[PDB]
Amino acid sequence: PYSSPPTNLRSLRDRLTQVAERQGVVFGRLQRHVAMIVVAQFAATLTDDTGAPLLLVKGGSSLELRRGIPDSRTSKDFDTVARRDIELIHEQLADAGETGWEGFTAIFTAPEEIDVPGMPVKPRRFTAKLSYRGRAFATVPIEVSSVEAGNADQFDTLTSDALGLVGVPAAVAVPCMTIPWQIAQALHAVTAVLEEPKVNDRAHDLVDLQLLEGLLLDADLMPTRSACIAIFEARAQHPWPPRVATLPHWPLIYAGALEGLDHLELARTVDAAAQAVQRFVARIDRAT
Repeated sequence: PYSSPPTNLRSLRDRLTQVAERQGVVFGRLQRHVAMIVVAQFAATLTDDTGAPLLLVKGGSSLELRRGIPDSRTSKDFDTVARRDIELIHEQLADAGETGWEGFTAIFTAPEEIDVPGMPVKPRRFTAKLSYRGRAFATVPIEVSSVEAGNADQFDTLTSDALGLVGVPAAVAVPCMTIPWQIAQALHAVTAVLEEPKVNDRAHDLVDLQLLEGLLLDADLMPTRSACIAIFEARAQHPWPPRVATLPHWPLIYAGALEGLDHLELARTVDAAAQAVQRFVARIDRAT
């Protein structure tokens, strides 16, 4: 370990190089993960007046936090759900980023709407540009969805020690969407029928749903059914329960999403993955 924090960006990167070497990880992916954790720390400072989180992490980023880098799909976006308007969330992130944390600062670009049906308020996408002690470090894509039903009524908190590995002492504890609600969202997304020229490329959700199933406590199955019902009815698109179909290009896209997960007991082919997720859907549907 290191006795002091990195003096400058050059030092931060060298330590990342050493930790990447050590940990058998590609530098760019480790940098990305550390950058995501810095953004998560800013997100975790956004609270309501009772101290409850305004932003909860979901999707690939939460899976990475729950399972660790080796046992999770390589995540791209920092996906979240927000309990306030995007202008407020963005502004508070901007304030936190300017104040900084452990030498890191961030500016946040303009939130842009993503077209998604079934949502009165559509999700927003922007970027955090991070610096370390005044010098550009990395950029992180962020996506923010509006609350649906009870999907932000509770949260789990996941801690990462990744910053410690480069001599930055503070632990980062990150509030995340609970597994029942992440399951509801992923099932809806993976079984959605997309519009016109747009084609569902979401085979990776089949990986995520298997990882979520592995983490789900048997006593949270009834809440999972409730959560699924709530999302499927709120969005009012395809009905519950869905059929887990796979599209012609999904075999290779699915196989791509398995990168770095050999040591896990996952379906190794998209057909097997679809069968596994369909069995999960049936088990959830039985939990009335």
